[PDB]
Amino acid sequence: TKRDHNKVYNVTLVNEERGLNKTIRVHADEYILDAAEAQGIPLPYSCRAGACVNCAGRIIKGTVDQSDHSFLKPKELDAGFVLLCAAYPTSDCVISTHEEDNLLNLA
Ligand code: FES
Repeated sequence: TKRDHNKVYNVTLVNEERGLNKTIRVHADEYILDAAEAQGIPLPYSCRAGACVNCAGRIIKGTVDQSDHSFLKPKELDAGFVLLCAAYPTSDCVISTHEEDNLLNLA
């Protein structure tokens, strides 16, 4: 899938419990975690391969593409959950971080 590098989105990472609210620039062909790391923002992660839930976030605003290989169900995707290690922005976004436990609780 061709994703264009010079297309750049404003990705606001938010965590109310922790008082996090930081907006970074993320290229269309870059995973959100990898951008946050390049720009000095630590986010939770474990496998970094799309194959766990440790890096889970949840979309508040906008859109993302979750990589096909990611181990998220369509139901979970439809609920707004994202694995940031393996997701590309497709719009200016607001995403709440540290959403592992809420993903695990999704019925
Ligand atoms: S860190 Fe395992 S899915 Fe992202």
